[PDB]
Amino acid sequence: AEMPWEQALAIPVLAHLSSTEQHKLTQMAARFLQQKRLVALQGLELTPLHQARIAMLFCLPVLELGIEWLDGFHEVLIYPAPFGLVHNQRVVQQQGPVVLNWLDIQDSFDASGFNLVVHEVAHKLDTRNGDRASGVPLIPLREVAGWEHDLHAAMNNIQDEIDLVGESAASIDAYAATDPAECFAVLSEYFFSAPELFAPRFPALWQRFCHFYRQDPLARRRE
Ligand SMILES: [Cl-]
Ligand SMILES: [Cl-]
Ligand SMILES: [Zn+2]
Repeated sequence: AEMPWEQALAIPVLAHLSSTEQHKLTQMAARFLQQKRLVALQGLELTPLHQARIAMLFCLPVLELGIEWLDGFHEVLIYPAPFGLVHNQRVVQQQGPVVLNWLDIQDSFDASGFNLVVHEVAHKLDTRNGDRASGVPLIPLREVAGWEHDLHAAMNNIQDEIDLVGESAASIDAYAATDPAECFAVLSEYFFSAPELFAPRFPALWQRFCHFYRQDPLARRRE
């Protein structure tokens, strides 16, 4: 009968939401499931708990933006397992389904920095204008120059760290230095899953993300 929403919420990435935020996320996730299909492929079977959690992850980055920011897709295709040279090629080609895999979704529940759902949502936010993926989501025109400035500076800063300490030890996943679209998506993963690594390191860009997402995940870890 009922979806197991309360249980669904009990995962690390969602653990610091206020009770208000948890109830609002639950309503949006319920609406998500009304409006979009989660299509499990190749024999994968997703339980109501899994379905509920996946919906809530999709809704997290748009909690204060609204479900209409996810209008760029009708379906989500979920493979059991993973199959990013072709990934980024695909990214910069848009109404297509979001494509995920279950192994990476399960990792997306923890508070590690990695979140494939948030990553893919970020790409949809970047292209919501109908524009090609540029690492810049829908923001006022006067801010674009400054956004791109701060984004590209962060990308070079990530490359500098990779050159100094190596890929394995780098503070932000090295994939962020790939290109601006990937930088936005990877830093969006940190914004929600590991804000403590983002905010101190890129204060100007952090402020821009807070204002764009209308959320402050670091402050939320305070009460
Ligand atoms: Cl269940
Ligand atoms: Cl968090
Ligand atoms: Zn990507």
